[PDB]
Amino acid sequence: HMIPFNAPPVVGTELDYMQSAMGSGKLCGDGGFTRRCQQWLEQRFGSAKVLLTPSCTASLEMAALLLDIQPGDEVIMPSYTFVSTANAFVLRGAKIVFVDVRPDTMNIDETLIEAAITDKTRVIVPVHYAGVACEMDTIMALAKKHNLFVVEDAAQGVMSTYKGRALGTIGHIGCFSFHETKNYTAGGEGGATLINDKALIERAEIIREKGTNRSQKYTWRDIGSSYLMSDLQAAYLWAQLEAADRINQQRLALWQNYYDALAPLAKAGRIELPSIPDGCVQNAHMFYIKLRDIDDRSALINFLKEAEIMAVFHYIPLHGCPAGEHFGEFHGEDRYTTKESERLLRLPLFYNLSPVNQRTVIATLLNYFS
Amino acid sequence: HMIPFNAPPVVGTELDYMQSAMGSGKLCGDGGFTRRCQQWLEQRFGSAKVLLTPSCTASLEMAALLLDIQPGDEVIMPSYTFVSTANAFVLRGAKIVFVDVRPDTMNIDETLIEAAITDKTRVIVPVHYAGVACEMDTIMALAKKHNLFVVEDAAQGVMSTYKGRALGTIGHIGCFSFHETKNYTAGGEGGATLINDKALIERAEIIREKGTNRSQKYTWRDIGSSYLMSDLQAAYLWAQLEAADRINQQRLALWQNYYDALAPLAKAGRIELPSIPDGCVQNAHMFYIKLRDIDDRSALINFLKEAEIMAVFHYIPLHGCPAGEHFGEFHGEDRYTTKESERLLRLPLFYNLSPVNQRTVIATLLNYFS
Ligand SMILES: Cc1ncc(COP(=O)(O)O)c(/C=N/[C@@H]2[C@H](O)[C@@H](O)[C@@H](OP(=O)(O)OP(=O)(O)OC[C@H]3O[C@@H](n4cc(C)c(=O)[nH]c4=O)C[C@@H]3O)O[C@@H]2C)c1O
Ligand SMILES: Cc1ncc(COP(=O)(O)O)c(/C=N/[C@@H]2[C@H](O)[C@@H](O)[C@@H](OP(=O)(O)OP(=O)(O)OC[C@H]3O[C@@H](n4cc(C)c(=O)[nH]c4=O)C[C@@H]3O)O[C@@H]2C)c1O
Repeated sequence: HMIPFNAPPVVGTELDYMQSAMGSGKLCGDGGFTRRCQQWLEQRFGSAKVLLTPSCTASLEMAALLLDIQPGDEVIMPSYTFVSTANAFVLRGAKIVFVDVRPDTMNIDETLIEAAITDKTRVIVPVHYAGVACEMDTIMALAKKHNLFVVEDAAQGVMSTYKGRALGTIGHIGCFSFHETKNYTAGGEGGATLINDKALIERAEIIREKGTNRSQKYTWRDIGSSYLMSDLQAAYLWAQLEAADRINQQRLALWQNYYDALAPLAKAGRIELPSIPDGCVQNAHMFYIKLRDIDDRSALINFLKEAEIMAVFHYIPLHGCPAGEHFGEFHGEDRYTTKESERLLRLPLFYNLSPVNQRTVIATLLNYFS
Repeated sequence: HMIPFNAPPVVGTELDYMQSAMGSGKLCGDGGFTRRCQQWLEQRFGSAKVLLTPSCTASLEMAALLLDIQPGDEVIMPSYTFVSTANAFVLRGAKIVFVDVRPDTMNIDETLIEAAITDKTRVIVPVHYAGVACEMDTIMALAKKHNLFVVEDAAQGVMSTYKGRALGTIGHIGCFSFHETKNYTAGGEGGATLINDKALIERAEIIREKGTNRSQKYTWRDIGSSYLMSDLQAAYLWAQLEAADRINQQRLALWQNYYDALAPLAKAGRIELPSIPDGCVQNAHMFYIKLRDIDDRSALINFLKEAEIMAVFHYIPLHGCPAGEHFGEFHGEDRYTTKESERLLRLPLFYNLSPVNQRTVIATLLNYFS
């Protein structure tokens, strides 16, 4: 019926690898395919240790756990992000300090961060929105200056780079998602924790396995959780990593079709297209546009629904939310976060999106704008 | 080469159900197979709300979250259990209070619980060891008298009952595991939270969905996590639930082979076999035997290894573990927990264990004992 906003990536090989996993008699976490995926991720992206988890949320929770977040500790992050980015730390008793976005990338504004730092700050968590890297050199410098840890929420950033560097690998800890909505999926749910700070590796491994030294009599040695994805899901993921470049190249092609078709409307000021800072290489996770305001956006959404095409808005700013006024505080003026969140619209974009269907989406779009 | 202690259940239909899930274009949590599994569990076992999670550990954590565990709260549980039963509550700041097991079932001794209660106590979490029920009528009466929640750790108990009631459906909250070592697996990892106290359902659903509302704009409404298993895993589990009785019956037959073969050695006092209290219906999750002591057990373990047969001990008592001395306290005397844990040996038992290999195992056992 409808052209969907998203469909999980399907390469065609997942079933064979999964079959193989089932044949091996090991399906729980940390099996052969889990290990191969971690190896793949470690070597290709350049991280000392990668650990596959049930979700990026779990990886984020794990980072907070690793960094020993205490009640009262302050964690700086955008208000324009997914709930999990905040919950992971609130779960540890953190106070969330929100910082406004830069409107060009919808990323945390690296220039507004230092002003929000206090003697209580212990972590900053940049979010690489749409797989477009935050201004990390600046952010890493600030963090060295104020003795802060950096946890990358690189959920959307698998295959993206910043100045040649793989996203998720530039901070003490990085986090990936393999949710069905991402560029790569582990059978529908999944994440990875990237432990880039070598000093944290020992404990990371222990808390991943329920606080035991299972990777080694094993016994209760620390807090932890079951931060393992099934090896069945890892087999699925392994199939997709085998096609990492094929998927990425196709998504980028689709992304550029959108850009080429909508560029004239942008040069006329009717809309805005995404910005990709110099030195940042994206992975085409998302193609968003900015309408004039929420009414403009709502009208387009309805026009597209009439055309059996599903387009979608994204984050509701966390700080304005019930839990957000309670668990956090917005530092400075909300100049862009709420406004920009209300004009941002995401277009159908996924690996298996047919050329004919993308043309349909595009023709319908060019129709709305006149 | 070796006859293993365990192999994940393979029914033969899992591939087809998973193909269907992949064919549907929905693989993330809370898709069709997740809903069907929850329906099956709710109706067959009689629980108001069942929610599939990435692990029993996740379910235990969710339970701790639901019950609003605060730092200083005391939670009573056996020391003879898996680390997660404790970690889930320690994560919330609970102090763990350990109570000795009754040796016949290795379950928490229901008569030793009240002596451990203080004004700080808020939860007791009985563990149904080997899928054999704790003395639940007594424990629930006890908990009602003192206004305590009961969280069942029923990880090993899918298909077991207590006086006609499905294990996991009795306490305010129950927890299942669908890990590869269990009787039913969701592709290697998985769990379920059973919300039997209807009053907890509303919040349960919100916590489960990253602290948001799925009346489906949605927004940040509470703390929570990503307590979703992928629908791919749910498809696998659904296949296994379709063969729930066949699997259970096959395990029970294998179990009885062990009991029948080893009974004479037990009547001679050389070993002890498991006890199943009246009113308890087990699910043949495990067949353990008790040797005279740890040296006897090690000798038998090595003898079997020689025979290319893998037999295995189980929990190391949490109260004696590094983390356990720090996060918890053993109330009273350790009369049975440590002693009994050291003579207990678990025998190869899994759905796809061939009769010929079981005969080999039994024969090797009868050989060791003379
Ligand atoms: C930085 C960051 N950190 C962490 C994680 C977590 O990773 P893990 O899951 O692996 O643990 C993520 C991933 N989030 C993705 C999607 O980006 C997210 O949008 C949402 O996707 P959905 O399943 O809901 O479907 P959809 O088509 O993306 O939208 C469907 C409708 O929901 C409306 N909506 C949406 C949002 C977001 C919101 O706030 N408020 C809101 O009303 C818009 C639509 O009409 O959930 C996913 C996991 C992340 O980006
Ligand atoms: C009440 C309860 N609550 C919660 C949960 C968690 O649920 P989820 O996983 O679903 O999230 C569980 C599940 N536990 C099972 C198994 O019961 C458990 O044995 C263990 O199994 P393994 O994967 O490790 O393999 P194995 O063959 O069972 O043993 C392997 C060797 O390790 C040695 N060993 C073992 C233990 C236990 C220990 O402490 N110390 C130790 O040195 C014994 C062997 O030689 O872990 C599983 C998840 C549970 O029972």
